[PDB]
Amino acid sequence: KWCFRVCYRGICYRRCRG
Repeated sequence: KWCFRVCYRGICYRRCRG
């Protein structure tokens, strides 16, 4: 349910984990 910004080596995408 929690959606957060995920930055993977400069590549950021917003993912909802639950």
